[PDB]
Amino acid sequence: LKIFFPGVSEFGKESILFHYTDWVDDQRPENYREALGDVVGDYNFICPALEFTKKFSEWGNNAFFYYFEHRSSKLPWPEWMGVMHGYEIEFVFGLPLERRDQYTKAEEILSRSIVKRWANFAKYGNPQETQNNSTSWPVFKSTEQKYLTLNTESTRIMTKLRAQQCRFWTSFFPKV
Amino acid sequence: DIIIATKNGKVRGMQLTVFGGTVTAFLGIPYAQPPLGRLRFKKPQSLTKWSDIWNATKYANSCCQNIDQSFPGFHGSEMWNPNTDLSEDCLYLNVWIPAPKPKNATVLIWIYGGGFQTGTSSLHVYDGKFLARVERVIVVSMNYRVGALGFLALPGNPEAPGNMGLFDQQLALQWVQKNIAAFGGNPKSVTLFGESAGAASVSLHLLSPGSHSLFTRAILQSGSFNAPWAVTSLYEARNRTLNLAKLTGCSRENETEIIKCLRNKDPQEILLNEAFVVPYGTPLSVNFGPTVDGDFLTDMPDILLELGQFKKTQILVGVNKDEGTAFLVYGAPGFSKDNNSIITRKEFQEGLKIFFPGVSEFGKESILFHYTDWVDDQRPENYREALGDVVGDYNFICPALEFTKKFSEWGNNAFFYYFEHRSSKLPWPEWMGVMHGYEIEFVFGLPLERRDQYTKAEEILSRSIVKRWANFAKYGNPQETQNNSTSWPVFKSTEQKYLTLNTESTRIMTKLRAQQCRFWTSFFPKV
Amino acid sequence: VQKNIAAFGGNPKSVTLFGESAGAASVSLHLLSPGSHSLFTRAILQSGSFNAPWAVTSLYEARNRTLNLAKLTGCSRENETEIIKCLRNKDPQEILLNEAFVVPYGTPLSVNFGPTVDGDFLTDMPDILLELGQFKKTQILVGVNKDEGTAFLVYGAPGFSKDNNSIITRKEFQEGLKIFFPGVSEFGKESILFHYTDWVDDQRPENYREALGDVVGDYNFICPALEFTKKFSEWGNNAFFYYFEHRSSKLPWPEWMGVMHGYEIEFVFGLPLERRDQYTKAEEILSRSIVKRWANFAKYGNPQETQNNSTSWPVFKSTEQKYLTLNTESTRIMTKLRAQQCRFWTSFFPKV
Ligand SMILES: *[C@@H]1O[C@H](CO[C@H]2O[C@@H](C)[C@@H](O)[C@@H](O)[C@@H]2O)[C@@H](O[C@@H]2O[C@H](CO)[C@@H](O)[C@H](O)[C@H]2NC(C)=O)[C@H](O)[C@H]1NC(C)=O
Ligand SMILES: *[C@@H]1O[C@H](CO[C@H]2O[C@@H](C)[C@@H](O)[C@@H](O)[C@@H]2O)[C@@H](O[C@@H]2O[C@H](CO)[C@@H](O)[C@H](O)[C@H]2NC(C)=O)[C@H](O)[C@H]1NC(C)=O
Ligand SMILES: *[C@@H]1O[C@H](CO[C@H]2O[C@@H](C)[C@@H](O)[C@@H](O)[C@@H]2O)[C@@H](O[C@@H]2O[C@H](CO)[C@@H](O)[C@H](O)[C@H]2NC(C)=O)[C@H](O)[C@H]1NC(C)=O
Ligand SMILES: *[C@@H]1O[C@H](CO[C@H]2O[C@@H](C)[C@@H](O)[C@@H](O)[C@@H]2O)[C@@H](O[C@@H]2O[C@H](CO)[C@@H](O)[C@H](O)[C@H]2NC(C)=O)[C@H](O)[C@H]1NC(C)=O
Ligand SMILES: *[C@@H]1O[C@H](CO[C@H]2O[C@@H](C)[C@@H](O)[C@@H](O)[C@@H]2O)[C@@H](O)[C@H](O)[C@H]1NC(C)=O
Ligand SMILES: *[C@@H]1O[C@H](CO[C@H]2O[C@@H](C)[C@@H](O)[C@@H](O)[C@@H]2O)[C@@H](O)[C@H](O)[C@H]1NC(C)=O
Ligand SMILES: *[C@@H]1O[C@H](CO)[C@@H](O)[C@H](O)[C@H]1NC(C)=O
Ligand SMILES: *[C@@H]1O[C@H](CO)[C@@H](O)[C@H](O)[C@H]1NC(C)=O
Ligand SMILES: *[C@@H]1O[C@H](CO)[C@@H](O)[C@H](O)[C@H]1NC(C)=O
Ligand SMILES: *[C@@H]1O[C@H](CO)[C@@H](O)[C@H](O)[C@H]1NC(C)=O
Ligand SMILES: *[C@@H]1O[C@H](CO)[C@@H](O)[C@H](O)[C@H]1NC(C)=O
Ligand SMILES: *[C@@H]1O[C@H](CO)[C@@H](O)[C@H](O)[C@H]1NC(C)=O
Ligand SMILES: *[P@@](=O)(NCC)OCC
Ligand SMILES: [Cl-]
Ligand SMILES: [Cl-]
Ligand SMILES: [Cl-]
Ligand SMILES: [Cl-]
Ligand SMILES: [Cl-]
Ligand SMILES: [Cl-]
Ligand code: NA
Ligand code: NA
Repeated sequence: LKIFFPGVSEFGKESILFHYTDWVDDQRPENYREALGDVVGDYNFICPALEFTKKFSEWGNNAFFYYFEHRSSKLPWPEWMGVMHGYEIEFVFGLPLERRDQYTKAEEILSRSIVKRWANFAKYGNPQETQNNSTSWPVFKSTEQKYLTLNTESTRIMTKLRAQQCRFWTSFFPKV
Repeated sequence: DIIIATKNGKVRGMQLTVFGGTVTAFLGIPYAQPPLGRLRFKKPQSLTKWSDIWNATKYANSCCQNIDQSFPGFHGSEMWNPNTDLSEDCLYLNVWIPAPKPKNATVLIWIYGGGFQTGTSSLHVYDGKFLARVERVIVVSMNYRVGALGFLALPGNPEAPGNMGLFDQQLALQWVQKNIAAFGGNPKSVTLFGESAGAASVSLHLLSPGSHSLFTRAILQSGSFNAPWAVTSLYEARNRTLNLAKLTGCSRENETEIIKCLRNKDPQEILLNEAFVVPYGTPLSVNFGPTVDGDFLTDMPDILLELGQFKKTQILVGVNKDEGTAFLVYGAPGFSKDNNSIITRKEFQEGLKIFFPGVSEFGKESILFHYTDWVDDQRPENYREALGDVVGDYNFICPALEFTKKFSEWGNNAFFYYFEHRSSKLPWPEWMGVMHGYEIEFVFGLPLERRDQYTKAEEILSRSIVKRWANFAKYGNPQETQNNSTSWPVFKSTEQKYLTLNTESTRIMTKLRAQQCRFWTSFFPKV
Repeated sequence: VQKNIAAFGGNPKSVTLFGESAGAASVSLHLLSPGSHSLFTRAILQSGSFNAPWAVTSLYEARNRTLNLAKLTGCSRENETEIIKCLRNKDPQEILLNEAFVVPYGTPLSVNFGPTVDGDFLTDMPDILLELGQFKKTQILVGVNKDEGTAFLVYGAPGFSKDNNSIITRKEFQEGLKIFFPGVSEFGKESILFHYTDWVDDQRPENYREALGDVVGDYNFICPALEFTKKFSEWGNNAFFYYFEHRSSKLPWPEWMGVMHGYEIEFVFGLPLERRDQYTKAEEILSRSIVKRWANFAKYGNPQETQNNSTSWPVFKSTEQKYLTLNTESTRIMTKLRAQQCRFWTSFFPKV
C-alpha cells in the first residue's frame, strides 16, 4: 500500500487495510495477495468505471456495463493473476476466431459473440446477440445497476458489482 | 432429573453437553398407539396414557423399510440407512430443548426424506441439539410409516385409506400443539422443515385442511408435492395394491379381504415385494406414496395449488446445485462412484431409457435435443453433466421453482435459495458436485462442531444458514441482520430473485434454470 | 395501572408511556417486550432508545460483571446460586460501593448494570427485533436536544470545566476521545477525529470544544434515536421526531454547554407554566405548546397543536425524514437531522 499510495496519510492507508482485510476467514494463505490486487483494481479501474457509468446514465442515455471474467488459455502470466487488465482486447478484436492460433473452441465462440455484441452496439446502439438464444444485455440504470458477465460458460445478468468496495472508494476515500 | 408432565404422562429426558452449554433431549416419546395387528395400514390412533415415568433416553425403533445395500461399507450411502432397529412399532418423536428451559421458544419440526419408502429421524445429520443450543429453538422430529405400510391405498376403504404416513406426521404435529408448552415451546410459532420427500410432505401439509392450524410457517429443501415422484395417482395406487396382493398370494374378490390377508403377512414379505408392484421402475421410484384420498388430500393437489387453496403463510424453498447426480450411480450405464464416469452419447441415451421408462421415443428425443446443444461438442464430460442436470431439473429444481411461483402468486412472502457448496468431507467423488441431501448437515449445524474436520469457511457458512432458518422460523424472514450479510429478497413472479448459498460470496440472482424449466414445466408434461 | 386506574377515573385503554434517556430506552424495550404489549397504547422517547450504545449489556459483559462484583465482595463461589446467596447477605452499601469497579475502564456514560437479553423480558438481541419488525405496532414520538453530549464532558474530559469556557486543544480533544472511547482501536479513534475536525475554518478557538460535544451527543443519543425512528416507522406506523433547541433561561450550567441533555424535561412537565418561577414569557408559551402536543399525542396519536395557527408536525418517514424543531421563536419543519454525522456513526463506526 505504501507502494501504491505514496501519500496518502497513515489513516488513509489504515482505512484501506481495514476495508480489505476482514477475512472469512483468516485461514487462506492467499488472502493478502488477493486483497492487494482487488485494492489496486477497484481504486484504479472498476469503481471509477462504475461511477462514470452511473453518472452518465442519470441524464437519460442507454448505457451497458460488462464484467469480463474469462482468462485466456494462452495467457503467459501466472495463474494467480487471473483475468488481467488488457486481456479482453484480443477477444474484442477477434483473434480467437483464427483457428490456427491455439485458442480453445469455447474461446472462439466467446470472441465471436463479443465481436457481434460490439458491432451491434456500434451499428444499432444495442449490444445484443440476437440469433443464438443469447442472454439479453439489459441497460444499466442507477438504482438497479444491472451488468452482464462475459465468460465461456454462462453469461449472467447481475447487479451492483463491487457495491461495498466502491462505496468505500467512491464515497469515503476521496476524503482522506 | 428432568421430568416433564405431558397430557399422556411424565417423561424423563437426558442432559447433553453441547458447545460448553446444555441441551435437554427427549429421545423416543410415543405419540400414537403402535400400529400393529388390526391397526396395520390404518390411520394412527390415540395414545392411551401412562402413570410412572416414560424414559425418553434413547432413539426409538425406525419404521420397517428396505435398506440401501448398493455400497456395503460405504459411508456415502450407509449414512442414510436406519440406525435403530426396524419395527412396525415405530411411532415415536424426539424433542430437544435448550437449557435452561426456554419460556416460549419457537418450534422447528423436521420431517425426513427417503422417497416415502425409507428414512428415520434418528440419523446423525438430523440431530437437533446444535440448533437447540445455538439458536434456543426447540427441535422436534418424528418417525412416520413409509412404504406400503405407510402408503398402501385402496381408495376410500378405511382399512387401507392411503396417506397413513402423512397422518402419522399430522398426529405428531397435534402432539406438539397439545404438549410443547410444557417443554417451554410456543405452539403458536411452529415451523415445519423437511428435505426431499420430507419437503413434499411439508408442501402437502400446506394443502391439507387438517394440518392448517397445526403450524405457522414452512421450509422445503429439495422437494415439493408437484415433483413427478411425489404423488401416486389413484389408478397406479390400485394397480399396486392388487399387484402386492397377487405377489403375497392375497388376491381376493372382497377388497376388505385382501387387506385382511395382507395384515397376516410378515413385514418382511410385504417389504420384499414392494419393489415389484411396478413393471419398470427407476432409481427415483416411489411405489407407495401420497394419494388423493379425499381425507388428508381433498383434490388433485395441482388444482389446489393453481387455484390458491392452501394455507396462507411464508415459505422458504431451495435446491442444491447438483440434485440429480446421486441417482446416476444407481443404474445409469457407464456411471460409477469409483471413476469419473465420462459417458458417451449412446450411454446418455440409454440413461434416459433408465430414468424415463415410457415416455415415448419422441418424449426422450426431446430431452436429448434440449440438453445436448453443446458449446461446444469438445468437452468429454458433456454427456455425463447433461444426464445429471436432466435428472435434477425434472425431479427437483424445476418443480420447486414452479411450486414457489405459484404459491407466491397468492400474496405471500416466499424466499428461494440455490445451495452451491460441496462439503469438504463428502465421501462421494468430485464429479457429483453439490449433491442431493448434502445441505442438511449445514442446516442442522454439524459444521459448528470444530472437532469434526469441516473447514473454517464451512463453520461460518453453517452458522449463517442456521441463523437465517431460525429467523425465518421466529420472524418469517431469513435474514442474517448482524454481519453485513447480503439481504435475501422475497421471490416474486416476474423477477424471480433467489439467494445462492456458498462459502465465498452469496449473491442475488434471477430466474434460476429459466430455459431448462420452460422445457420441463411447459412442454414435457405434454409428451 | 391496567388493573387499578379505572378506579381513579383513568382509561386503561389509553395509556402512553413517556421517559427520558434510560427511561426512553426502557420505553423502547417495552415496545419490544411481549409481556408489555397489552399494558399500554403509545410511546414517547425523549433523548434515548435501546439501540444507544450504553443501553443494553451483552451476556458476555454481564457475566464478567456479576463475577467481578462477587470477587470484590468476596463472594466468588463455584455453584452460581451460591454466589447469589452470598451477594444477598452483603449490605446494600457494599454492593453499591463496588458497582463502579466491575469494569476495568469506564466512562462518564458507563452503564455497568443494564438491560440484558434474558430470554424473558427480552427474547432476542433487540437490534434483530427492530430490524425484522417484531414489536408493538403503534405511534411513537421521539426526540433529542441540540447539545445532548456537553453535560458529560465536565465528568472527565481534559480541560473541560463547568466554571470556564473550556476552549480545549487538538491534543486535549484526542485525550477526550480516549476518555469516551476506551478501546476502540487507534484507527477507530482516528476516524472520529477525521470526521469531526474538518473545520470551516481552522480559525475558531472553540472548534475542538464543540466537536467533542457533538461526538458524544451524536454517538450516544442523536444518531441512535434517529435510527430507531427510521427502522420503527418502516413497518407502517406513524412516528413523529423533534429537535429541541431551547436553552432554559434558568439553566445553572454555563453557556458553552448550550441545550443540554435532560433539560427539555421541565418543559414537558410544564414547570414554566408556573409564573411564580422566573421562566420568561416566551418559555411559558413554549412549554404550554409542548404540553398540548404531548397530550394530543397521548389522547389522539397526533402531536398537533390545532388552535393557535401552529406549525403542523409532519410524520417522520424513511426517505424524507422530516422533523420539527422546538424553540421559543419559530418552529420549523426540517429534514435529515445530522445526515452526514449519523452516516458515520450508523454505517461505518459499528465496524471498527
Ligand atoms: C398394472 O399392473 C400390471 C401387473 O403386471 C405385474 O404383475 C405384478 C405381480 C408384478 O410382478 C409386475 O412386475 C408385473 O408386470 C402390469 O401389467 C404388466 O405390464 C407389463 C408391461 O406392460 C407386461 O409386460 C406384462 O405382461 C403385464 N402383466 C400382466 C399380468 O398383465 C401393468 O403394466 C400395470 N400398469 C402399468 C401401466 O404400470
Ligand atoms: C467407470 O466404471 C464404470 C462402472 O462399472 C465398473 O466399475 C469399475 C470401477 C470397474 O470395477 C468395473 O469392473 C465395473 O463394472 C464402468 O462401466 C463399465 O464399463 C465397462 C467397459 O469395459 C463395461 O464392461 C461395463 O458394462 C460397465 N459397467 C456397467 C454395468 O455400468 C466404466 O466404463 C468406467 N468408466 C471409466 C473408467 O471411464
Ligand atoms: C472481565 O473482567 C476481568 C476482571 O478484571 C477485573 O477484576 C475486577 C475485580 C475489577 O476490579 C476490575 O477492575 C479488574 O480489571 C478483566 O480483566 C482485567 O483486564 C484488564 C485490562 O484488560 C487487565 O489489565 C487486568 O490484568 C485484568 N485482570 C484480570 C484478573 O484478568 C477483563 O478485562 C474483563 N473484560 C473486559 C474485556 O472488560
Ligand atoms: C478551565 O478549567 C479547567 C478545569 O480544571 C481547573 O478548573 C479551574 C476553574 C481551576 O480551578 C483549576 O484549578 C482546575 O484544576 C482547566 O483545566 C486545567 O488546566 C490546567 C492548566 O493550568 C491544568 O493544570 C489542569 O490539569 C486542568 N484540569 C484538569 C485536570 O482537567 C482549564 O485549563 C481551564 N481552561 C480555561 C481557563 O480556558
Ligand atoms: C407465547 O407467545 C404467544 C404468541 O406469540 C406468537 O404470536 C403468534 C401469532 C405468532 O406470530 C408467534 O410467532 C408469536 O411469537 C402468546 O400468546 C403466549 O401467551 C406466549 N406464551 C407464554 C409466554 O407463556
Ligand atoms: C373509556 O373509553 C373506552 C375506549 O376508549 C378508547 O378506545 C381505545 C381503543 C383507545 O383508542 C382509547 O384512546 C380510546 O379513548 C371505552 O371502551 C370504555 O368503556 C370507557 N370507560 C368509561 C367511560 O367508563
Ligand atoms: C450462432 O451460433 C452458431 C452455431 O449454432 C455459430 O456458428 C455462430 O458462431 C453464432 N453466431 C454468432 C454471432 O455468435
Ligand atoms: C427409567 O429410568 C430410570 C433411570 O434412573 C429408572 O430408575 C427407571 O427404572 C426407568 N424405567 C424403566 C427402565 O422402565
Ligand atoms: C366383504 O367382507 C367384509 C369383511 O367382513 C364384509 O364386512 C362385507 O360384507 C363384504 N362385502 C361385500 C358385501 O361384498
Ligand atoms: C457474526 O460474525 C462473527 C465474526 O465477526 C461470527 O463470530 C459469528 O459467527 C457471526 N454471527 C452469525 C449469526 O453468523
Ligand atoms: C448449587 O446449590 C444450589 C442451592 O442450594 C443447589 O440447589 C444445587 O443443587 C447446586 N447445584 C449443583 C448441582 O451444582
Ligand atoms: C393559544 O394561544 C393563546 C393566546 O392567543 C394562549 O393563551 C394559549 O396558551 C394557547 N393555547 C395553547 C394550547 O397553546
Ligand atoms: P427424496 O425423498 N425424493 C426421492 C424420490 O430423496 C431421497 C431419495
Ligand atoms: Cl478461512
Ligand atoms: Cl462484487
Ligand atoms: Cl467445447
Ligand atoms: Cl441456471
Ligand atoms: Cl474559521
Ligand atoms: Cl444537522
Ligand atoms: Na473510515
Ligand atoms: Na418439442
